This record gives sequence, structure tokens and C-alpha cells, in this order.
Amino acid sequence: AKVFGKCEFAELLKRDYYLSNDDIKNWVCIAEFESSFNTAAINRNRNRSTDYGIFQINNKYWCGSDYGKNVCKIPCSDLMSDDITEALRCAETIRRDTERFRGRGKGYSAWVAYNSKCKNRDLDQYMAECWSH
Repeated sequence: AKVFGKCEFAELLKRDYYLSNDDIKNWVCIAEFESSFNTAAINRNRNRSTDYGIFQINNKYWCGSDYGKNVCKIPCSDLMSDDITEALRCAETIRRDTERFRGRGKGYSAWVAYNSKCKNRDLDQYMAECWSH
């Protein structure tokens, strides 16, 4: 299964998805510390639920018709793919919904990696090793 490099993942979000620099630096950080950019990363939690893919998204609310709810309306397998489209789409829904309920600019606090590792980073510095000619 595909495991991205950090700068490779950053370049992908820019080239193929035209994400803003603000978006990229946040998603790269989350991806690094949730999964080491491993699209097949999977973690079975204490509540018998599972986190899937590069963004370690949980099947209790977000994926899987058959278990919990399925807000992102996708089989969790779709979040464990070489192609990250659906992972990103579903992550953006999580960010949007969290922000709605949590408050402006708090969208990423839904991710453990963000809360422990990234809200305290200098994410312009963090991206510096990739963004330099």
C-alpha cells in the first residue's frame, strides 16, 4: 500500500487538489502524526471501533453503513486507498462539522494528532523543509 513522503504528500495536495497552503500544512501535520502518511494505517480502539487510512477516521460516526452512523456516506475501505480523494473529502466534512459545533477555526481539533502535536507547531516552519528553492 502507498505510504507518502511528507513533502510528497504536500506536493500532491497542491498539484492535484489545489489546496491552500493553510490547508496543506494542517493536513500534512495531521497525516504525519496520525498514520506516518500510511494510507493503509488502521487502529482498533477500545470501544470496538476502527480508525481508517491516512487521517485515521473513525467508523462510529463517519464511515460504514453497517456500524454506527455513516455521515461521510462511504465504505471505510474507500478511506484506505492509494487514491486519497475520499479520505480528504471525508476529512473536510469532519472539519466542517466540528467547526460548526466547536466554533470558528476549531475544525481540526477533531484529530488527536492535531491537538497533541500540531496546534502547538509553527506550521510554516514545519513546512519549511519542503517549501524552499
